[PDB]
Amino acid sequence: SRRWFHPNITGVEAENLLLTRGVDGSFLARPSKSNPGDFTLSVRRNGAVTHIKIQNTGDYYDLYGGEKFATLAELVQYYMEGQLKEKNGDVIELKYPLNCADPTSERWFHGHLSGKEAEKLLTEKGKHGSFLVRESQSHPGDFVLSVRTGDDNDGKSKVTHVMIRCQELKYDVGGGERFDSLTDLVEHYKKNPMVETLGTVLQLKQPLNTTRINAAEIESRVRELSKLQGFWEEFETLQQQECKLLYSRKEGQRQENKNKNRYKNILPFDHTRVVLHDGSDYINANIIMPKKSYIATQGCLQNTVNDFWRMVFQENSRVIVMTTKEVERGKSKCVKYWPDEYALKEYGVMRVRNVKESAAHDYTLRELKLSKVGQGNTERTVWQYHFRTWPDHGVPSDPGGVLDFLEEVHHKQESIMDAGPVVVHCSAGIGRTGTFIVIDILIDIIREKGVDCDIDVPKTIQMVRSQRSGMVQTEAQYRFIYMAVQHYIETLQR
Ligand SMILES: CC1(N)CCN(c2nc3[nH]nc(-c4cccc(Cl)c4)c3c(=O)[nH]2)CC1
Repeated sequence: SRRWFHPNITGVEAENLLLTRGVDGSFLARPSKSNPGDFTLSVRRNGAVTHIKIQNTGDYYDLYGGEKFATLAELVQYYMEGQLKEKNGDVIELKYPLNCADPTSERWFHGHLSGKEAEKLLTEKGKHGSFLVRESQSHPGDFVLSVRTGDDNDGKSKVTHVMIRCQELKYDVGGGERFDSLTDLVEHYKKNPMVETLGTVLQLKQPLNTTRINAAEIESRVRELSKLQGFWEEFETLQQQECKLLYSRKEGQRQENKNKNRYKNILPFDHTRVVLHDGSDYINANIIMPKKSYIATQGCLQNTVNDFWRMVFQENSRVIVMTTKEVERGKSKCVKYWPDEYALKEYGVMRVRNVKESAAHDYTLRELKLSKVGQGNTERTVWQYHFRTWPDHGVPSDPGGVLDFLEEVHHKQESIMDAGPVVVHCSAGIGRTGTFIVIDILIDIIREKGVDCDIDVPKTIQMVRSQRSGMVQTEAQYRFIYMAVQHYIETLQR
């Protein structure tokens, strides 16, 4: 599962791997190291290696010659389970994933860690089933499998250390099968746990949590992740978990809804999709939640504007968040679904009325009045916040611009009690849309609790990714999330 992604590798090493231990059809995904949002799909074909470029400017994974996908896993699953081909007839086959042996992108692997900290973190934050793998203390090359077992200083639990000999580029626990990587060793003993001779089972339930910190400790944790980087290693470890999020998207793949998606492969999950009553029922949108919830949808197509306002009306949405311009990178991202100032336009049975626009520095607020065409139908105020400062590529260099944009959107949601979920959307609705939702979630936690409780950015992103595919796209957006939370704390401290 996502073993085909080699995080620490250059192009010269990928050509040697596919030509040495790979056959025709063998493929791997490698990240362009110092080029942001540039990935390469290296496939062996006709004895040579073909490198297909994948660009991610912060909105989607753009595969040259293919389509646009939410994650690399959905990119791989789509061609191993459509088809990819060059501009000149010849087809490219994705057949055999060339597995990676680098464990630095795994949650349980720490490395250069001692039994002092291993037993310490497993005794404080630990829980029955928690485990970790660290570089060996006395045998340079080996590793130690520390497992906590039992209950929830009563002599209840314990920490059993399991030596993992590393010999001949294979990993063994000192008896039996010898695996090609530490991941293969942990995955084998996750299914079939070890049993000590006296009847205790070394079950590897969940990895040890090390990404949760106090919301006042945010300035230090960023300083540790800033340079040796920890930001990159903590993000790639999050990326290695997206293969667990390949859930069914059948409703988005139906022939009745092929044209209702701006990108035919970036589709909503079935278990969280937004269904539309009255009238079809489809719209590329998902329901996000941690109370206050969200709706994350794509940029409206010209044949989905009527469905967009049926969603806002039926779900009783009073706040809309637009995080992209009308046209960016020379291509259309979101059609104009809102009337101009001091005007009214009718979208199907709905009616939107622009009362007054307020042009701020970083965004534009529009006071809209939504109502269905009917006799006793009264309007209700829907506020559209249009963030215009966000650059075409990457993230803004100042979190304060996005910080002021969120707390103002937040206060508009409190002004209405019967309000529903906030509608956040960009181009595909996964990149900036995901970054805005996660930051607001982590901040809504902070403003309610203060600065004396816990926050977990990696767990929050994975929790949101399980509701819509590929939320928070690039590592720049991941780092910007920490900066926005760090910046919100800084204003509360003063
Ligand atoms: C030293 C080191 N090799 C291991 C720890 N480490 C890390 N990086 C992560 N990124 N994302 C997550 C995550 C994903 C889903 C749920 C949860 Cl609770 C966390 C995560 C995580 O657990 N550890 C940094 C690198």
